[PDB]
Amino acid sequence: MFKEIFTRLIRHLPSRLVHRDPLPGAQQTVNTVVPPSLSAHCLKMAVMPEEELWKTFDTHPEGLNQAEVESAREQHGENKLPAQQPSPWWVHLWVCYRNPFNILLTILGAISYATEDLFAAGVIALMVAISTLLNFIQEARSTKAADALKAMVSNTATVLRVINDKGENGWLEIPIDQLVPGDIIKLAAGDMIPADLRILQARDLFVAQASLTGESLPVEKAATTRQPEHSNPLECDTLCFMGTTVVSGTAQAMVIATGANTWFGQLAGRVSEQESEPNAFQQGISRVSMLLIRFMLVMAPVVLLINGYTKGDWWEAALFALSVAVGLTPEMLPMIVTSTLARGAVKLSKQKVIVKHLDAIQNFGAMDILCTDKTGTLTQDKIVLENHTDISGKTSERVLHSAWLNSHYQTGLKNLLDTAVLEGTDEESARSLASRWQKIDEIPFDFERRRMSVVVAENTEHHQLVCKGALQEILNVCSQVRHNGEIVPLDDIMLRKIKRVTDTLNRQGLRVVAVATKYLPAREGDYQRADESDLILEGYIAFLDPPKETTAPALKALKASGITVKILTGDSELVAAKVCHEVGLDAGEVVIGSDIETLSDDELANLAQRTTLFARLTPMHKERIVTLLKREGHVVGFMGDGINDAPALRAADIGISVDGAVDIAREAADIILLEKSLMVLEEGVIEGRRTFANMLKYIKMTASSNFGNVFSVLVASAFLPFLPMLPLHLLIQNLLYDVSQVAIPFDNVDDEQIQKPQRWNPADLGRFMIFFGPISSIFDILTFCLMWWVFHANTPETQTLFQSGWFVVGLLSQTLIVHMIRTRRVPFIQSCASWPLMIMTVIVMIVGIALPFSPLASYLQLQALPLSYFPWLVAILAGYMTLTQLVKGFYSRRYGWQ
Amino acid sequence: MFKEIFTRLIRHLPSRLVHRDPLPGAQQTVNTVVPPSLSAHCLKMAVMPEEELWKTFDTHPEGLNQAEVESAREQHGENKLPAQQPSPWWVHLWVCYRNPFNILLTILGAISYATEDLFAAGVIALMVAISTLLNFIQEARSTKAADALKAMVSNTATVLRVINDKGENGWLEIPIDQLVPGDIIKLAAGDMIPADLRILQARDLFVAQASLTGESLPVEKAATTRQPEHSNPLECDTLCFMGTTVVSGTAQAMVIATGANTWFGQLAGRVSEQESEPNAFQQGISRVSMLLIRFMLVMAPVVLLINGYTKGDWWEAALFALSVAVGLTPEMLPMIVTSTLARGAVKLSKQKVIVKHLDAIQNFGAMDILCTDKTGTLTQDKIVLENHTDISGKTSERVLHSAWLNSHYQTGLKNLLDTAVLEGTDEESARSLASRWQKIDEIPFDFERRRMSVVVAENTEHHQLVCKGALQEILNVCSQVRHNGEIVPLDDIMLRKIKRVTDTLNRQGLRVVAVATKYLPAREGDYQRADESDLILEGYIAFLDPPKETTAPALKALKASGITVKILTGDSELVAAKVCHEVGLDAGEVVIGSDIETLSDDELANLAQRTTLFARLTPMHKERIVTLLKREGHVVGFMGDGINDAPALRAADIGISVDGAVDIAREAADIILLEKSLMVLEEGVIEGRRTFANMLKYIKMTASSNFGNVFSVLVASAFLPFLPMLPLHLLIQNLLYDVSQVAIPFDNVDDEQIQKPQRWNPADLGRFMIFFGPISSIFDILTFCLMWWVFHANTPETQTLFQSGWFVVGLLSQTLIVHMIRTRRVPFIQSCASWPLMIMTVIVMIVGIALPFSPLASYLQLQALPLSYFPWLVAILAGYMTLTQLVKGFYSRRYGWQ
Ligand SMILES: Nc1ncnc2c1ncn2[C@@H]1O[C@H](COP(=O)(O)OP(=O)(O)OP(=O)(O)O)[C@@H](O)[C@H]1O
Ligand SMILES: Nc1ncnc2c1ncn2[C@@H]1O[C@H](COP(=O)(O)OP(=O)(O)OP(=O)(O)O)[C@@H](O)[C@H]1O
Ligand SMILES: [Mg+2]
Ligand SMILES: [Mg+2]
Ligand SMILES: [Mg+2]
Ligand SMILES: [Mg+2]
Ligand SMILES: [Mg+2]
Ligand SMILES: [Mg+2]
Ligand SMILES: [Mg+2]
Ligand SMILES: [Mg+2]
Repeated sequence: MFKEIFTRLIRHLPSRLVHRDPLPGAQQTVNTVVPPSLSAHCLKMAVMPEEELWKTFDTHPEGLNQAEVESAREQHGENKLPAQQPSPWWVHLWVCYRNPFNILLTILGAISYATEDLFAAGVIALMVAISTLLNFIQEARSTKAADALKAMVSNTATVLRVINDKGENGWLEIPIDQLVPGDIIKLAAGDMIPADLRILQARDLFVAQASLTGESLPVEKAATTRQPEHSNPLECDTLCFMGTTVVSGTAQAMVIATGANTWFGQLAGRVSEQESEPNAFQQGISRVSMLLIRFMLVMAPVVLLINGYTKGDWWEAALFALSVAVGLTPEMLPMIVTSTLARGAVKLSKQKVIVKHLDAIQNFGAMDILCTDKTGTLTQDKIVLENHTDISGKTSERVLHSAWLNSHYQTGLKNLLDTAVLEGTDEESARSLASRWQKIDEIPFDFERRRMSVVVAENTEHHQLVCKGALQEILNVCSQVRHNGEIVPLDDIMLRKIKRVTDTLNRQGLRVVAVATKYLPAREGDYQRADESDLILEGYIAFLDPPKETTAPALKALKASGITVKILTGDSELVAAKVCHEVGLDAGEVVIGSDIETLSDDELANLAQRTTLFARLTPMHKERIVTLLKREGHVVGFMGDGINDAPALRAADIGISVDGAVDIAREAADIILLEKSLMVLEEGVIEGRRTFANMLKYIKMTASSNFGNVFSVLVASAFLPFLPMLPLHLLIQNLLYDVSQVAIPFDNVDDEQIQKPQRWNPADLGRFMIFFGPISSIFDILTFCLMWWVFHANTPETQTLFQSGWFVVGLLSQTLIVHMIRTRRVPFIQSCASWPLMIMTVIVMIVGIALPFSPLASYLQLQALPLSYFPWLVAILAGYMTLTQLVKGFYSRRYGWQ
Repeated sequence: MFKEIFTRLIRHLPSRLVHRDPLPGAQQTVNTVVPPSLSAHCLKMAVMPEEELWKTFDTHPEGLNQAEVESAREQHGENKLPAQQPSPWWVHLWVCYRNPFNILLTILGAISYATEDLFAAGVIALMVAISTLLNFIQEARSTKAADALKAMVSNTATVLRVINDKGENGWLEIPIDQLVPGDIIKLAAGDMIPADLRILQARDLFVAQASLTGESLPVEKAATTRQPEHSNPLECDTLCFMGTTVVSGTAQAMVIATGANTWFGQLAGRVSEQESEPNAFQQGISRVSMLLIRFMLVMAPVVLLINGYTKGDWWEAALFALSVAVGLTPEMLPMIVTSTLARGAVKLSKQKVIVKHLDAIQNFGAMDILCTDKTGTLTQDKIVLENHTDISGKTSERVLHSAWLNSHYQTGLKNLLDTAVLEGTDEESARSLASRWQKIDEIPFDFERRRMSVVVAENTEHHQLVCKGALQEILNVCSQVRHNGEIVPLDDIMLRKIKRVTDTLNRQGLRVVAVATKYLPAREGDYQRADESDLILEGYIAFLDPPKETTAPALKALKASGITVKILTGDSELVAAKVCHEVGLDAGEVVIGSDIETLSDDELANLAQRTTLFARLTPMHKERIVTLLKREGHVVGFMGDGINDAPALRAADIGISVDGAVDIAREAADIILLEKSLMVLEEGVIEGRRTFANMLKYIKMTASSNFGNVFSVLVASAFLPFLPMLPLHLLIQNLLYDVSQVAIPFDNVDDEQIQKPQRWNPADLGRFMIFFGPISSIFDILTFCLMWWVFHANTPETQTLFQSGWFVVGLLSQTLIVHMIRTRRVPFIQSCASWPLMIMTVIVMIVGIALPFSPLASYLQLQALPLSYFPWLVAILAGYMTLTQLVKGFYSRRYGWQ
């Protein structure tokens, strides 16, 4: 325990490949007051006139040429966090070369084989150099390939710039990282704010400043200040901050700060600390490395003492001990992780399952609860039927026109209703209505009201207040009904008639949306929420969106694989239960969102496991239920692409999203699907499990044989009067084994280890490496005895034959046990291996067997081999390969292979 | 030269692999003289009592043991046409060995090389044997693989038999070719009759005998005859014949005749005559062979005369002539065709595009018009909404039960409406209705009436006549309307109201189905079509089946590839036009099927090219329009799976069907999709186009080089005083080239030759072989000159050096030209080749190079080679390989590569 050196002998993968990005835009709204310097700077930056910003920076409303932009970027920096910047390649090569084991091995080789055998020191240096070069090349290629997927789904911003020749403007799109202070961008509806901005012109813009303050309701933004005093940096009504979204309207602005110099960085303390959080993966890797280093430190010094006490060459004994123990170095773990996860990431990218950071694969194949939504996931989102009826039940042709205006003079996100309404009316009426009315104002949508209104006028006499929304949210405010072509007061029986007729319209999959209007005199101020009072109800619009064809087979496959699907919707409870019944899902009993509001954590944690359907949920309920569903040991995934599902994605253990959605919903995600569906997800889960199934095998088959070799050396070398194998032979054996192992990430996995949500136990290695280690030791000692007695050996004068024989038999045994302990079934007749692995094994086997009979054998302190040794070698190899097949039965009976 | 009959040097592929099965069940009802013996036997069969058929055969109503069935099958035969039986493998080996070219070559080798060297004759025999053995193995393996896909979609039949051999009945399903005479089978609705039957018990069975008589109406089938006199073999009312389906009811019969001893065999004359029909493929395969044989007889005798006049060994000259000319043999075509089509068929089988006979691939990648049907191809075929309303527009709750009774007492094919109605009622009401009523009779469905009726009684006092069908086909009969709870007479305005309300229900995608009942007193006879008079209308049912999600991308992909899609529906003309608009397909103007009935052939031919939609079509219109769309030369495909689209699938140039359909629809089809969709078809069309490209390449890149070698020999053998290459070397060259070419049907085809509905022209082989042939003769004569002058040769005592050099350079030039005349782009940087082809090329190259420097070289009359010809070999090879790249430009600009 403790041993601060043990934390320095373990290298770490970069924090961009294994850790979730710490900056979603908001993260945690800490109570850090921060020095008043930044607040004063922001307040100063929010008061200068338009002309001052012209000269403070080099901004020009015609674009920035390709020369000034580079100079300004180099002067200031880049729009990236400090932790997201890759390291230089030469530093990467250097850090992979100063490993303590490698440096000690080189120093000890220089000490021992110098005064008489300088060539041995040279070849030792060559071997360590080639090993570290192989590791560096593999890791560098994998980490370069893994960063191409991160930039393929990056957010974009619309800058003006210059594109073609000169002053051509262009309004081209660039990634948010290629941003420079003093640059002008344009904001539209549903768009993340890249960095701190300064609005120049406005068109009734609204932003959701809830990620920083918690006001929930959107806050209006304008170019020239309208409030008398700001007194705060977050309410200046003139700037913008990253992490927020644009809810309504369009505007233009110019950036004033980028990188870590903005808000949410040093102001929120995101860079300061907040990094001492290992996310499971970083704990398992550390535990595995600690186990390996503990076993190495246990094994090495006993062998050192034995070889230093039997003979008198202490330096040689220490070097031999280090050479034997080098096979269990923790330095191999980064290669094992990166070179295997990168290939899985590329294969997933081939199936439109783009993965942002490599760690997501571990949680993507180990989950057992999927929390999705209704629209898009189950339904087509394209409606094929709609009836713009009236209050009595007749086609009106007035409700449709009163709903066209509300869906043509609004700048919010378009729905599945607005497109249908725009495509429903004929061209002539649309043109006439467009020519007859002019937009005046707009009240944007916000939750807890569920209602959107727009104010339109025809002439300079009066104004209209057309309105839509859910049926209950207009029926709760309206006061009159236009019945039989005349305005009549709304009494109580008419309220009990609509709630029956429209409830009958439900239970069939039809959604109901009401429409209300109001005549209002000529005003000059700005409207607000409270203006929507005492309107006249006109009618409703009932429409149907059918279920997607590829829904039932996806659910059957997900149930077969062990994943349980739960629906967290925010629609009505009568609908979303018929939809769940048309696709075969067992809705059972539903739970509304009002009951959850008065339940304790213990009650909810046990209620939420037998529901399968929650209706009428606010986002807070979603975020609470997602958190509570992870109670016992489960892994919970949330799939959603709305504008308000920012905390839910981070709260769950995975953040599955969809490409082509709101920017904030993609900035907080982990896996970005390229096509919203459920069959793609199902086919990607299988590959996610399969890729991670190779890593465990690649670790186990490498650790077990090395431990067996170390144990054999410890047991046998005591009686032997000389070193069984010279260290150079061990080094070249390890190098050849590492070369042969490269083809493992391209293996075949049986269809029995993946049809279950798999859980990773790092302590299984310490048992699998003890049960499968001495099996090689028995045959190694048998080969020692056979070469000693049959072939007239154990002569201090002549010993190269013994070392050559053990080298050959050891390489054969090490390389040929891979094909037998990779499966639970009988090999080569039920579960074979992939062709590249066989090809690499054969090539390495030929190279190893042909090395002693080569001109270079004498240079490497090795000699030839008699032709009578081959049958005994084959017999020993076949016996060792056969024995493990019979032994394998007892291991799984104890705790389980996987 | 003609002499088509004299040309018996053309072996033919079996008729079961390239020709459509001549027995679709009815074929053509030609007026052939009926054999009196067969008619007498048929009339005699259907008069015996129940007990006589017990002893006429060995049938027992408990099954047939696994011994009696085998003996009876061996005594009578098998339920298969004589043309669909495989040949013994030893006969296959023999027919591949008696090839006239091979026999003449062997005889001439025996004549020439026997009095001075028997070893030469021995090795000649060995070479020809190994060649014919390779061809036999390839063809046999491919034709064995190809017949596994033909029995995977074979029609089944429910026989009783014994499963445990101790007595358990079983009712197991077997293919219709394992049927033994004297066996009992059970018939259900929608089941083609396997063979001639004998009905034992009946449950109001109906069979559509419209494939042998043309009545077009179902004919009732009984168990004990009720008609007084038969007087005809096709109206006995007790027997069944193959080719006819079961429309309604269930029954149990016993087979009497199987195989070619049935009706439709010697009666319809299917086996006798009507065999001389080449289906395009059999014409191109003949013309290509004719061209090859014409060139061979043009080239051989001139070379024979030259080598017999220059030298004096006439036998050697003739043997050399045949050895040079053996490359252009027509015997290699069957291997080229089968071994390349079988792999494509297997790959299609891997994508659920199962192909019945191998010729369908040629017409599956060359079609430019696709004719399909609305339901199932565009809609999901399951309804998500339905309204069992009343005449005035209210939920009647009475029209539903009057529909449940009809949908619960029918025996015909189930529809999308019946499943919903059976699922659209609560369990209690269903149980009450089932326990209250009883079934009496049933009038089946038939076209030209478009309705179904069932007679149901509750107490023995009266009955009911609940009827279903189209709105116009029921409103044309009914006389009263149950309105406001009282039966009111129907008048004219009530007819102009329904046809407006229900036409407003259309234009939205809703289908309308009416319901009518009638109160009828107690009867004892059988009802007919005319009893449906003066019914009381109750209401209609409007439902909606939504479009399938994967429809628009499929249509976009099909339009990209050039496959124009046309709709031939049999539904209303108001619906099926909104459905086409929802999926994005253009409709324009709609053509009703009544207008087509009064149009000539030319007007219909020039009209059906710009319609894209046909509404309200009877099957005769479907067949006529399908026939008349092949006017210009286009290829027309029909997709359909109904009970009446039997002649349409055969009239079209390709019978695309769907697995799981009616048996008659599958028995008259070429491709059986395993999943109804428009994306599986699209992904299979590309593979179909791609396999034919590989076939064309494999044909083209073989004959041109051989013609080049023949021309080179003809040019250069005059002045040369001895044979440039001994015949054994040429034979081994051809053998090694064939071994290298084995891997061609695994190649990569560029995505430029398959983006158009390609079509085949056999005359292009007589041009590509003349343009690219002599391009190898210049380098061949240059190599001759270089070896003669630079290497001090053409001494009539030492000549093996010349033969060795030319053999090596010729093998190199033949094998290395493949990789550049296989694409139009620049090779190895824009379009590479598949790895197996490269591996085979490398292996063959190594074997060819190492052969002269081998101990066996002296046995084959071939010596070593000095280490100075290698640079000249490499230089000339590179020059020849790089000249054709520049030459390739002028070829495509003349008539086109493909
Ligand atoms: N632009 C909008 N933003 C938010 N809510 C909207 C908007 N337009 C309509 N609504 C209504 O507000 C409620 C919020 O539904 P929302 O789209 O957030 O649901 P969800 O959680 O994504 O799931 P699903 O829509 O599949 O049931 C619904 O009643 C919806 O009809
Ligand atoms: N069992 C039935 N057999 C045949 N036609 C039926 C049957 N039941 C109802 N019909 C009606 O008879 C007509 C024949 O339609 P059919 O199923 O043959 O069309 P189709 O050519 O396959 O094309 P579509 O996709 O429009 O259905 C339709 O009006 C259909 O509603
Ligand atoms: Mg406003
Ligand atoms: Mg949503
Ligand atoms: Mg965006
Ligand atoms: Mg070992
Ligand atoms: Mg009847
Ligand atoms: Mg049909
Ligand atoms: Mg069948
Ligand atoms: Mg040649």
